[PDB]
Amino acid sequence: MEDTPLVISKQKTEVVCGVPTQVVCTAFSSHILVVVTQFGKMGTLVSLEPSSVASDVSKPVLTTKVLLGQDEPLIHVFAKNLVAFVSQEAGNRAVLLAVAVKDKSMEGLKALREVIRVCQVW
Amino acid sequence: MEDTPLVISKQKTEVVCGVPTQVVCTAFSSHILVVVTQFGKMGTLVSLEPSSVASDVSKPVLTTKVLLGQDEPLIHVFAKNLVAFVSQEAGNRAVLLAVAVKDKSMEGLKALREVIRVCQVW
Repeated sequence: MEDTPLVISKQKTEVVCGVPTQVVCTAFSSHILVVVTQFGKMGTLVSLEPSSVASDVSKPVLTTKVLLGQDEPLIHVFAKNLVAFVSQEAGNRAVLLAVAVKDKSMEGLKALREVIRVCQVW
Repeated sequence: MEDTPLVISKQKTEVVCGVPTQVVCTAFSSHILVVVTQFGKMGTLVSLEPSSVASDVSKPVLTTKVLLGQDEPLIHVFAKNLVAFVSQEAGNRAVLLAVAVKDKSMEGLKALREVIRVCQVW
């Protein structure tokens, strides 16, 4: 059992755009799981995965797929802008995002990235 | 607002059939998220929810969908056996299971269920 890897998680609750929001980040070997929940809802699940290999002069293209919940164009844009930096800083691991945020704005998204940053596990 | 949880989560690490296993259970308004991880992997993502044709078996038969990972028959039977009781007890909430178990066994399955019990959030 020597060298079993630890599954690492960190959470914070913060008021974001006036609304109480809990963020949890959990690091697996292939994925970072990012959970952003308002009003106790699990929300929509979005898979974000690199679809090209990184180089010295390029970041991987990220493809998004809604796995559960409301599949709307805005959620793909929102997920990508929310957690692209997580994938890129975590060795180009994929991200599994559970996001329950009713009122999406660039304001809330930038505030949420800061909370994610506080909950870094990569 | 304090830095305190909005949703309840319980976790436990246990050696199961010789393999250190991390279990985390989190309760959402309409879902229970259960993570069962060995060897640092996120594993297969499986949604489980009470069938709509499923009437008066006091436990509905469950509909299972692999959302991420290998979609093959055995992981569906494993998921049902592992967490049917979660859904039944949780107010028939849906279950989203992330499961990475290297060697499935009757012994292992039963022991895993006891760890999930220790993480009861419903």
